[PDB]
Amino acid sequence: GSHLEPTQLGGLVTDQLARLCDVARLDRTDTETYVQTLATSLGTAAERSLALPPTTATLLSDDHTPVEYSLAFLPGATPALRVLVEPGWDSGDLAENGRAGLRAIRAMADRWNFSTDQLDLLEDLFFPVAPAGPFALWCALELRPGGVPGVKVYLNPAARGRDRRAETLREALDRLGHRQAFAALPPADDYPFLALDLGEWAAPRVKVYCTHESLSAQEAGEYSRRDQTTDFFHAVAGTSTRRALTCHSFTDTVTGRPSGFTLHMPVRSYVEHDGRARDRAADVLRRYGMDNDALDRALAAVTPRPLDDGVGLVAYVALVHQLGRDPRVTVYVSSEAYAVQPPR
Ligand SMILES: Cc1ccc2c(C[C@H](N)C(=O)O)c[nH]c2c1
Ligand SMILES: CC(C)=CCSP(=O)(O)OP(=O)(O)O
Repeated sequence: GSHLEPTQLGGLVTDQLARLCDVARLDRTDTETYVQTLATSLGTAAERSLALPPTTATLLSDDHTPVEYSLAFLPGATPALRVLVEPGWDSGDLAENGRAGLRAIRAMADRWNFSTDQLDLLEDLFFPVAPAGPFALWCALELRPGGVPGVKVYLNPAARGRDRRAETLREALDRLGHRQAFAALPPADDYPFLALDLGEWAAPRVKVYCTHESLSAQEAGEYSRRDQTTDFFHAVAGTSTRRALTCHSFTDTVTGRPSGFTLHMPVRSYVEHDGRARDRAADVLRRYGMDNDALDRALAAVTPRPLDDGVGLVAYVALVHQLGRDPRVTVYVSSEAYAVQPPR
């Protein structure tokens, strides 16, 4: 059973997650495992009344809910479900938020038998005494059949100050052995996140994110190593330049070449309401042979509201390229535990 009430933050988000697990076709056992895992990862936030303000005005979501969902669509397959959480959100300041986030990762490492050595190598870079914002630690869980999730940790290159973003990222990559990865990154306006895969890997796997304030479709296609990336840009943007995020995945330390590239488009910034955002995402999924029906079921799993009564439920749509795999489209879906942003 559940110790949580629908008037508590953890009750709302576990209800959403359980419904999403059904869309992802997870059985009852894995569903129970992952719903409890989400509640545990939130710590004391799970029991917090939704009538109180969000404890932390987090960047994780627009209304400051410390949870966001995503669905990864491959051609002809049921989408894979992931959840992003801020384990330290119910803390009083950024330093304690980071401490609690690391405690949560360590608990997961013990439970599922993986090492935090590669994350431990970086602690002084990402968890200084008086950290700068905008966040300290997020955790993404891939909710895999079987009940053992994939774990990724998201870290803040600005933790030692905005002026040290590149210094922190470059030193982190060097410590991980990725001494040629920084040279492969495109010009950028920010390095908002560094993500580390945690699990059964003898060498670090890292994802570097770059913000582009004024990306064009042509530049997006250039950065992708093309034609599918430019078409995706236009399909999601509704189009000369747009704000977007790229990420660059490095899975070997030898070449300095990325093995993956993702273009993330904040569709919530381009449309009047979520009906329009759903329409663009649905058309992209359908054109690539993906499970567009499952997208509609996922939105209904999260909230019963009419899509045109707000914007931001569909937060981002991304096109993921990875050597050796078919392209995937990821749709990011907000929890809206605290507020619905009004239509434009
Ligand atoms: C592809 C993507 C990019 C950024 C984010 C954030 C941080 C914040 N909400 C933002 O939009 O910058 C949460 N989930 C994301 C997913
Ligand atoms: C930027 C944030 C918070 C999340 C991006 S989604 P992700 O990194 O989990 O996507 P993949 O690991 O590439 O499947």
